Amino acid sequence: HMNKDNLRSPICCILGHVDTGKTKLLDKIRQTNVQEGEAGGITQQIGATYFPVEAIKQKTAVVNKDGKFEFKVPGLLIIDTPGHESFSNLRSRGSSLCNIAILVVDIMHGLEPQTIESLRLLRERKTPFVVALNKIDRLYGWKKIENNGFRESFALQNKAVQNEFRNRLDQVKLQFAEQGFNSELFYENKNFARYVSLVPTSAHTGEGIPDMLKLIVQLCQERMASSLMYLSELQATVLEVKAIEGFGVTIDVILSNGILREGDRIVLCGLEGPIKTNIRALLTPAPMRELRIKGQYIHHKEVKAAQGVKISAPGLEGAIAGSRLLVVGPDD
Ligand SMILES: Nc1nc2c(ncn2[C@@H]2O[C@H](COP(=O)(O)OP(=O)(O)OP(O)(O)=S)[C@@H](O)[C@H]2O)c(=O)[nH]1
Ligand SMILES: [Cl-]
Ligand SMILES: [Cl-]
Ligand SMILES: [K+]
Ligand SMILES: [Mg+2]
Repeated sequence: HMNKDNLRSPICCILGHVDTGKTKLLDKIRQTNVQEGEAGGITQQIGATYFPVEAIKQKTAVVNKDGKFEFKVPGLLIIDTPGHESFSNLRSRGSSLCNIAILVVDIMHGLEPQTIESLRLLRERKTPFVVALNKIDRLYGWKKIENNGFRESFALQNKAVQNEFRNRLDQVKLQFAEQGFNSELFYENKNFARYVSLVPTSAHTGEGIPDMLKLIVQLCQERMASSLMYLSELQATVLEVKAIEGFGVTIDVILSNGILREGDRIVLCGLEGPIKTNIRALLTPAPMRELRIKGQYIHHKEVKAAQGVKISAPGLEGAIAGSRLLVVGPDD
């Protein structure tokens, strides 16, 4: 139950209007270049990256120099989603999977239609979230300290930069208020339960990202339901069905809760009806790497939620994306 083994890694979504820098932020954290790789210059699928709590500590050290801050989660599974208006469905699915979220707003553009759509998803599903005010490097005469906490860098800026920041921030708060949300700059926020925290960030310079990370950890630990900190009954969802060399037809699955084990008899839904099979191989990508991206896999005898995993099993042809996955126990 509330044991410290059986701890669960929560799920965080990233949602936002097109080209606001979701994938870019993820690339900056991962130290990867998925964004350049994307065909057509757009994100068209749900992406999963697992972040061990160690990496989060290391990346939040600058805003946690004293070391006061307490990390209770073992890790965090982070879900990239499409921003283009066409993919409402995938945003809906991703949102359906997450426990908490990051809503990315381009500080230069403010709230845009898919920002509003995402806001409806978050509000309707009562998902705790913070807002990343991205692309602060686009403030006129912004001067950069790489991977710095926002407040430290902001203190260094000239008064013109600070003025323009406060203008754009004020406009964004007005916009959120028009959408029925009270929002606050994160260190100015006194009602964490009811007011949305705003984190200024740059995906290019990495500034404000430590603040964002420590804030999503905070979301997990103080706004998310406490039971979700621990593993309960198994829940898993199929993201994708693809043919992989030497593994045949495989499925990309989000393990939301519970534990998946090699040899588990599983059932999922195909076009015609149910598919019953056995997990032959339980795979994850390397930590800090996309499940979608092709790389050599790490084989597991078991995997604990929440994680993005690739399952190799016979007879997965016809599996449907978005279908839940169940484990069948030996006795009837
Ligand atoms: N100057 C600046 N440019 C950025 C920043 N973040 C992203 N960009 C740029 O904006 C463009 C969009 O980045 P991208 O990561 O594809 O956004 P996205 O939100 O994932 O886009 P999509 O999934 O809705 S198609 C890229 O060209 C990227 O270089 C930032 O913090 N500063
Ligand atoms: Cl919230
Ligand atoms: Cl990657
Ligand atoms: K893009
Ligand atoms: Mg993207």
